[PDB]
Amino acid sequence: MPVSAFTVILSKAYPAIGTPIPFDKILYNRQQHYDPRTGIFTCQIPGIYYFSYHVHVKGTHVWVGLYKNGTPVMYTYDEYTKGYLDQASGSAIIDLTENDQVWLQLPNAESNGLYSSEYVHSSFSGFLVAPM
Amino acid sequence: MPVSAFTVILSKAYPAIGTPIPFDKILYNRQQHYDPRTGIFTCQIPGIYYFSYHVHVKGTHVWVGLYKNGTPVMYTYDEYTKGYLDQASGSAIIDLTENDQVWLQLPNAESNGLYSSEYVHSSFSGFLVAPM
Amino acid sequence: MPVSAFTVILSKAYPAIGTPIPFDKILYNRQQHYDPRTGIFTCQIPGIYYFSYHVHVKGTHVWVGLYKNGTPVMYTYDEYTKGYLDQASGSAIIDLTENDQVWLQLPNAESNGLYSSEYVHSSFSGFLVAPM
Ligand SMILES: [Ca+2]
Ligand SMILES: [Ca+2]
Ligand SMILES: [Ca+2]
Ligand SMILES: [Ca+2]
Ligand code: NA
Repeated sequence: MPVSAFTVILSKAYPAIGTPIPFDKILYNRQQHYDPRTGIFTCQIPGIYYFSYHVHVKGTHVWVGLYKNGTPVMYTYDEYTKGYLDQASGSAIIDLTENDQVWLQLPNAESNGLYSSEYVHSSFSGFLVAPM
Repeated sequence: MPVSAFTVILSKAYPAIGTPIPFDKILYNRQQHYDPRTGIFTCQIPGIYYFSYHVHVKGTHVWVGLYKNGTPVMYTYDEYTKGYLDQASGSAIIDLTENDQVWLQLPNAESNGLYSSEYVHSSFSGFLVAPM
Repeated sequence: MPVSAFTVILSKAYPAIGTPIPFDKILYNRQQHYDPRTGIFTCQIPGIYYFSYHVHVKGTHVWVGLYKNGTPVMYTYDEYTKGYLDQASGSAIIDLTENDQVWLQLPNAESNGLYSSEYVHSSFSGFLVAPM
């Protein structure tokens, strides 16, 4: 019965570093547990969730982390070969309680080549696997 | 109780563009909601589904889209560095109703380097997350 | 009611080939269905499971397979462009019965550039989609 899911896309490239990436294009976010203006997902239903993210790389390297309450729980890295775009993904099962927050963020200003556009979709998704 | 899931693999490289990619190798498709001869997934049970795809890149760039009823809902892109294969993935939560169709397709003839073989598996998967 | 999920990370790079990759860093493994010392996941609850893996490539090419009871069911490949790291992912729906085993393994010694570290996470995840 309990349901929570979302898939958001970034319409513009090179988000600011050291802060939640504000994916603004909504593909699905019916329960509104993800906030487009903050780029943060807030848990309302306790349980284990599955998160997945896909980023495109261009201009420079990309180092991105999946954060939980301000702490990085997973890092994904990919290097840019001059003149060629690349794509990198990551995913993880995370146990969440009410008010817990999850988001994506670029920790370092040097590896910030996160690319996205109307035709190249870097995205972020998540959904409740089992209520607990 | 309601169940719907599938994982299919492409046995040959470079599928035709502008049409559903016919993944022919079945890993799982018990409910038969995915059609190997059309490469189209048809919803029989309303609800939110999670789709995931993984493609290998070789020969030229790859631009692939996840389509819903003839309209692209997500694009994944990756460029081919001469002499080196690459791998790109994408995924999304999609709300579906009975008779809705979902598939993967290469929109452009110029970015059609979708590679696959008996030992390098480009795949397509999907499963019901929550009945509605 | 039935629940089974896990997400593990490899703390060191270049695991031994021809044997299960022993992901040692636990992100989630409450049901303990995955064994860190063997790198093998053993099914205790029959049903269809979804597995996902993400590897980073460095030094040489990477050819990795998702195995079920000693047989490869899916292969992912990615080539290393000298001086540039790459990232490759794969996923699949697998029907499992009690005592069935699933794991990741590098079949060939020539394509063993599987990289991982404290800041670059190659991971392996899986969870029960539907009990059967
Ligand atoms: Ca590339
Ligand atoms: Ca590559
Ligand atoms: Ca790269
Ligand atoms: Ca590359
Ligand atoms: Na990649």
